[PDB]
Amino acid sequence: GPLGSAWGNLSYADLITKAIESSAEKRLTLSQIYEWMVKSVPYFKDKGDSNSSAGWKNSIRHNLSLHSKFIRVQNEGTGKSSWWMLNPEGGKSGKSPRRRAASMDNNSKFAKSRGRAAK
Repeated sequence: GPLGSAWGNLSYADLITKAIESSAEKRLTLSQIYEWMVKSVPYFKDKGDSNSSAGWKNSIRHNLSLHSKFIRVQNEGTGKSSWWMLNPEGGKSGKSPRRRAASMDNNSKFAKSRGRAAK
């Protein structure tokens, strides 16, 4: 029959869900879900334009607002970016791997000051 590659057609809800599942914490903020789609789906990568973002981001927010499987967690303090995750009882648990991150460097060596060059 037809189709022999890819996932066929994953809905917005499925992609949002996969982003959350892909996270080690099983929860993601809206910005993280956006980044996951840009890196995971070439369609959303191509549509990553600033103006296109209007419909891009609104559709995710609409799907999240259905709340059938999506739940929302407050954050530890800087709660402007709430967490979005899957209902845990409304699913099964799993574990996503982790990897190394961060680095450290420095671009300074001396201070700059001058004065008292007189008697």
